[PDB]
Amino acid sequence: LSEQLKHCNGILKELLSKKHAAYAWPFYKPVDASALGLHDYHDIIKHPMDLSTVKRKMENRDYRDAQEFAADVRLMFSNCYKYNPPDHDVVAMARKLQDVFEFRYAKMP
Ligand SMILES: CC(=O)Nc1cccc(-c2ccc3c(c2)[C@H](NC(=O)OC(C)C)C[C@H](C)N3C(C)=O)c1
Repeated sequence: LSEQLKHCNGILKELLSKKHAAYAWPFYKPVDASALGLHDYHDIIKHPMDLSTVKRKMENRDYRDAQEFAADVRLMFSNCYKYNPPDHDVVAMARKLQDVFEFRYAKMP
């Protein structure tokens, strides 16, 4: 639906908003494997995702439907939980940001 995609665009705006920045910030941009010294990141995560890539896709009208947008947002969180140890700080942040997402996605018309 154009209405579902519009609902998604709203969710995206909310994910990027400054009020979530204390836990959204690790997800704003792509994981820089070099800069973080993570030599195995790209071996383990075959399909990186981040919110700036989601934003670009949205702006370019690449999502044909809401399901595609959700897939990308969940992919971002799934990569986080797959790559990192379960007691990593970034995992708790992921879960907090995912809750912001999933609540709003469940209310899509
Ligand atoms: C916008 C901006 O400059 N952004 C930025 C800056 C520095 C690091 C990261 C950044 C990016 C991604 C991630 C991490 C950091 C995590 N390491 C870490 O200190 O995280 C918490 C303890 C905070 C590692 C992990 C690979 N990760 C994710 C999301 O799976 C992002």
